[PDB]
Amino acid sequence: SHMRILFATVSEKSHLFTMVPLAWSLAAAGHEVHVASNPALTASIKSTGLTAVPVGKDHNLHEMDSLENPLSDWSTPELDRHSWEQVLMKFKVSVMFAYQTYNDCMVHELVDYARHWQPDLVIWDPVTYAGPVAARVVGAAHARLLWCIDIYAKMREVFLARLAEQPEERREDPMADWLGGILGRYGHTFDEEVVVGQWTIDQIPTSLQLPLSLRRVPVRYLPHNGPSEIPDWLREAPGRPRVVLTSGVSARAALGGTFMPVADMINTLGSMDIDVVAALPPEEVEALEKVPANTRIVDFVPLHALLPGASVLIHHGGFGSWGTALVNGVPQFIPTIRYADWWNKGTSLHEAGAGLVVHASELTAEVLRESVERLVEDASYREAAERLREENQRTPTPHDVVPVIEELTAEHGR
Amino acid sequence: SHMRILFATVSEKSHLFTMVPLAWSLAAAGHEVHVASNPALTASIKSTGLTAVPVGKDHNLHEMLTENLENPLSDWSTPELDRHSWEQVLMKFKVSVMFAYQTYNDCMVHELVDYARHWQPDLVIWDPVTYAGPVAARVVGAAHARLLWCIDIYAKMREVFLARLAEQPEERREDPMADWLGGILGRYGHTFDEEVVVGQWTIDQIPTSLQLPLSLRRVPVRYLPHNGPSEIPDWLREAPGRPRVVLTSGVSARAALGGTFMPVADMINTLGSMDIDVVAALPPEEVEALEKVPANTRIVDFVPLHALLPGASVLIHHGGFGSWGTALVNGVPQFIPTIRYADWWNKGTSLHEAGAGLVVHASELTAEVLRESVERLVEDASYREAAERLREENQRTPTPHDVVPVIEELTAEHGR
Ligand SMILES: O=c1ccn([C@@H]2O[C@H](COP(=O)(O)OP(=O)(O)O)[C@@H](O)[C@H]2O)c(=O)[nH]1
Ligand SMILES: O=c1ccn([C@@H]2O[C@H](COP(=O)(O)OP(=O)(O)O)[C@@H](O)[C@H]2O)c(=O)[nH]1
Repeated sequence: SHMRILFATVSEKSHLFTMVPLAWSLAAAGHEVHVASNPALTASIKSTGLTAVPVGKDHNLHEMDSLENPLSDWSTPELDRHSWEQVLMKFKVSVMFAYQTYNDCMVHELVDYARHWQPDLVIWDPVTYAGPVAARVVGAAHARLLWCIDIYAKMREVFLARLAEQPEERREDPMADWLGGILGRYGHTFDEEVVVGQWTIDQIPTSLQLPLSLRRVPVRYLPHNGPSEIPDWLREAPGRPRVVLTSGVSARAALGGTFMPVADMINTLGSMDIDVVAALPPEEVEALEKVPANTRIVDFVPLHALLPGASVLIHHGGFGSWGTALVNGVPQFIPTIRYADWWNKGTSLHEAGAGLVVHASELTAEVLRESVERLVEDASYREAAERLREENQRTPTPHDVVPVIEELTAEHGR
Repeated sequence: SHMRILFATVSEKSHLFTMVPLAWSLAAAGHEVHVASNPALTASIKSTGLTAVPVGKDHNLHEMLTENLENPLSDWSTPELDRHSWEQVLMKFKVSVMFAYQTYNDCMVHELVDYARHWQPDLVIWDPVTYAGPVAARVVGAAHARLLWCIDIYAKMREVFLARLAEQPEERREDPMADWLGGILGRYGHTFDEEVVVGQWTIDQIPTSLQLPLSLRRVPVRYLPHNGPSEIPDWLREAPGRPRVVLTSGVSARAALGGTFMPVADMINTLGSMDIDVVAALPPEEVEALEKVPANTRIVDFVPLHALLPGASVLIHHGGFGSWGTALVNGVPQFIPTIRYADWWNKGTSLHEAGAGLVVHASELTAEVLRESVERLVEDASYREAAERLREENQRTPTPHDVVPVIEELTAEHGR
């Protein structure tokens, strides 16, 4: 029964943190769990309590005004919106620009480590395609662990439907060329399961997730927001609506610097009859004249500690914020762009009546003020958020899915 | 069913690390887990992935220990009726309460009670000398249980104490633990109960065969190594070529054995003359006071014992649970030169009697004993065989995962 389990993620702390509860659930059941990424992530892994395995070298994706253009927009992965050439082009661009940059810097070293350590199971972040390659080379079972509304597997479904419509001579697959190429050098074939896993462990509540033909194991999202301590000032319950605003390095590197500044956001919120807590990086802190009387500025505060009894979370649609607000039943305001699943994170809540999404480009002082007022005053938002909270709470925990993962590993692995 | 669970530990990283797998098992089942200690431990807690709650102020225990560890009154290694008059066992409780338990706990107990009042945990899980924990629990009606890294000399010495107490006339009955903890509880309007001394139940990481039998509700749990923040270095891939021998000296080793006995530099030189591969984990001051490094020896600041000990032949250490337990789950024979401090001697003796390892008093350690002991643990296969039986015993114990529902049921039974 006792397994070696290799977690693999691209070098994003935000992605890593989504994997920590499941990793610990498996370790707590007696399995050995190692987490592999590029050296830049080693320090972050080590502060999760989990054993880090540095692999390969660091990449230049972070250096490479905003990241929204039609070819990077996977927010509406629908047949009706994709000709063959459109979906093919999306796979070509995503493979060349994102997936290869994230993964090629470490894939061979990951295959090597897998050969040495011989994991029974590899659990991979959904864009960490180095993971299933390494698994397949050593015959390990492997599964995606999702932080995402599954635009990746859904766009792939669209892609395969269009591929099947093409004459044989015009059939082309950038994912098969890339991953099949690497697998070929180790004497292995490509299979579609290297793209979507042998199964999918999904932290997204079923009602908000795109329906797909996958072996799907739902698991409850449990907040992990990185290294955290409870400050003294949390004891003071607020006395009026508490509104939390997070801008990270994700926010800035992707939204750019072209839209409404955080300084204007603070000033708007500073005029309102609310308590404001703003988690800001040191550059956006300095670039800021006066701090309003109703506002506290922090470098970091643990969202899981802060969001109980909060009224609103304002953020860009990353899963840590989205999920932590969701489990606390806090309405969310998501001014964002069509990058990764961020727009879907916003629209899913918008359609459910649990929060508000707006395009970052349309954000003004008036929209900010009115949106916050609406999420505080209109009780239908809290009620819809509370239904989603309850849906998450009905989902089996990491603990509960451990035996399922054990059985699936026995079935699919060597 | 969803619980708030407060872990409480004295500010020792070695103690904290023993609690991490159970804490994560409970978090993985959907419960909220916070870990409280003095501010000095905050950084250590944060690197476990668990949420830290700094409480109270730091204490001076380490300064008072170094400025003054093994004497008859601090020796709880043989907690037996036959070796304790009333006056002997009373004196042991008086000194341990005044010197160790109060120093560790009084600096944070009131702030811990305050936090418990605010947060309202359903359950408090406490390190076995962190008596602030059960006080805070009792004040808010939380269920509470000890989580043991120790051969349970604490509860066994208490049993001896209570047997002798019962033999005294009622006017001569005196209990330093009841005075101390009952005093604090009294200020919050609560009574003392014996369950604040041994918990409502005991979650025990020591294999049953090596643990002292007691009148406790006992929940055995498998020890899973956690050795602090860790990564796998490249040089581990190289399987060894000859017996690998690992030596740890920590700041526990130094502060408690500190400077009467065979120096670490002499230990390195002895091992340096043998046909072995040596890895020595040493603090930065031990490293400086060292002329040459032998050819067969690698010196590290830190290396994860869970990664290092598979295939290793011997671990040499002072009897701390992290080392003991991690060697045990890897079936690695142990050589334990140590003193009668905490349960360290029992950690050594337990393995010695089982034929799985060797213990010697630190004061008797020479180059010849070191060399001969290592040779014996490498060459005589009966050591590996006995170690392997203990490994198998641990492996038959239910995991943290498996005991989660037991802890849930016990909390429902005993709590609010
Ligand atoms: O003050 C803060 C800032 C961030 N976070 C969490 O830390 C992680 C980082 O997420 P994000 O997507 O913002 O990316 P980052 O730029 O922090 O890498 C997520 O769990 C956030 O919700 C938090 O708990 N408190
Ligand atoms: O190189 C090292 C040094 C220590 N440890 C572990 O770190 C923890 C703390 O060490 P110890 O019990 O020696 O006491 P300390 O010296 O840290 O007080 C235990 O799990 C040890 O077994 C380890 O894995 N590798």
